[PDB]
Amino acid sequence: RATLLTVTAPTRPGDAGFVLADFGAPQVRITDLGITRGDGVFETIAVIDGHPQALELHLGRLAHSAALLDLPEPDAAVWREAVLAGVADYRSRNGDGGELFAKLILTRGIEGEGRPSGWVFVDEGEDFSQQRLGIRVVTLDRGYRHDVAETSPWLLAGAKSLSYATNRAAGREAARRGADDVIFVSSDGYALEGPTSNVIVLADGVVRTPQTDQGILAGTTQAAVFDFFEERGYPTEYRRISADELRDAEALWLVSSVRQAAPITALDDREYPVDAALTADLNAYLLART
Amino acid sequence: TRATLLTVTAPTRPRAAGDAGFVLADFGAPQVRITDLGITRGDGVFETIAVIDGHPQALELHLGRLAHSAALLDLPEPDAAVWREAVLAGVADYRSRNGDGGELFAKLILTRGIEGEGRPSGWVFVDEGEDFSQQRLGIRVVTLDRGYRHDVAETSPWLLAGAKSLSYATNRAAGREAARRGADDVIFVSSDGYALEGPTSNVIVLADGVVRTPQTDQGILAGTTQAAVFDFFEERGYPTEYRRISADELRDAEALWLVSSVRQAAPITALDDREYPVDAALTADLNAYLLARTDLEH
Ligand SMILES: Nc1cccc(C(=O)O)c1
Repeated sequence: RATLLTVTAPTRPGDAGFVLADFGAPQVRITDLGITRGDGVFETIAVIDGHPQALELHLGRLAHSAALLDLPEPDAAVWREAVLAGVADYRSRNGDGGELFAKLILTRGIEGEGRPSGWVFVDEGEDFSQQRLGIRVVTLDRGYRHDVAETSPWLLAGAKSLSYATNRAAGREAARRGADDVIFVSSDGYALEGPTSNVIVLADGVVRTPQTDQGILAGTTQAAVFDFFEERGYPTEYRRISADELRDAEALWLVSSVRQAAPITALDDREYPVDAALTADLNAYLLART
Repeated sequence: TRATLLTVTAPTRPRAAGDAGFVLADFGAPQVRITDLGITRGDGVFETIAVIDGHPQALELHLGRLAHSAALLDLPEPDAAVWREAVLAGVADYRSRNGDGGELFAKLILTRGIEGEGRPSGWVFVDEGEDFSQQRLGIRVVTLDRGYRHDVAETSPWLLAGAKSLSYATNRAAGREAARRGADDVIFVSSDGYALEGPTSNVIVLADGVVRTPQTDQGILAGTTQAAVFDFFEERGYPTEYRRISADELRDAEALWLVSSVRQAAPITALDDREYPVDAALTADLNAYLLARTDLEH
């Protein structure tokens, strides 16, 4: 059901540079540095009614993530055509239908070959209908200071890397606390991001989000959230947001490409009011864009 | 292919005779599904084990630590008897095809599995090790900020500190940073200034006739090689000590080693461009002890 493409020309030093492969058969060598060391980057792109959302920003961020890990530069033209070909292959077979997504995976390759690996696959996504009406959240220490990306770039803060064990570990801690998700806080007390998403704060009538140089991802959904609010007439701001400001905010959301906007009903067990109509308009906009 | 690969089909506790829990597979062919959480999320644990003269070194310690890493990641308990059997069968198959000769290694990989499926994945492969003869004579090292407080394992267990996980992108990034500075390896230093470990090794400190190593609740691995290194030094009358070692104390050390299963003991010639003496005979004796310890057990 899922479409998988192998990307045979993923990076820059009439061949398409990618081939269809069997999603249900093994495809990665046991010594691919992507699995023995989590040494790669990825992007997840939502595909709504056959259109990839924020395609160019996603491809640019793949290059940015690759650069942070000293990977070779991704061949934008090939990755672009592979996303489009995989969506086209999925829709032809499974027809039109629900929300889809394309996942791009780029690794340093089989150990010892100096030849990076790449895959794109396209599948139907998990159902987020409930999560888009509300989620509970806890804050968790991320260990790093908010300025790691300036002092210590070998820690890869702000790279969308394959090494997400700790991100997953954060989800499990949240579930043990009855929560659905996490907002990370830096060791010096600043709100950062979620394990798979960015945080949006409505406070003092302003739509805020932690500045993107604090070792976090510049979210593509977050940027689109800002366009929504700016056109609707809210002011928007990139800021350093302390842990305390978080709990004093009027309202909160986690946002990301596939789930879109998920409003926070509780943060660390303190309740927050969810404006159902405002969030519904937000998610309608996020789902309908370009 | 030269290397041996075993698929572990019963990696974890929740069997018919004839089902050992593992079967040979082609190391040269693709083996992992693209949605295995081991590659999409680096969500798994691993062990690397030196195999000297047909024998895996410290096999039970490694298996114990596989389980400990598994537990830190909320994975199910690895079936120690399947993994043990899998490693020995792998060593056996490698040697029956390739003969003996040479230092080998076995690598154990355990992941949360194909996503949506609730079934961990597991693999073992055996292959010839990298030539470390030069590094065993000396390496240049630099100190790099790890970003964590020495105590993150106590306060923040979701940060997986002290787990041997597949999410090693940063450990590799540290090596690339050291190479930029013309160095071979890295000693991590915590936010609060404590010597921790290397991205793939543990740190041994000689100072004032005492052999020390950072104590292993500081969000670091308890190294199987470090334990064998303590055995060597105690046998020669050195006192050994686990403790907190500030980055300052590390500079004032008389000698330093990075130790790990495959490279064994690599003596440090320079740390952040400060020179350190290397006792070539004592280190050669250390490596000879480290290479020969498992023969005793058999
Ligand atoms: N590269 C290499 C070296 C030796 C043997 C083989 C093999 O296929 O047996 C391969």
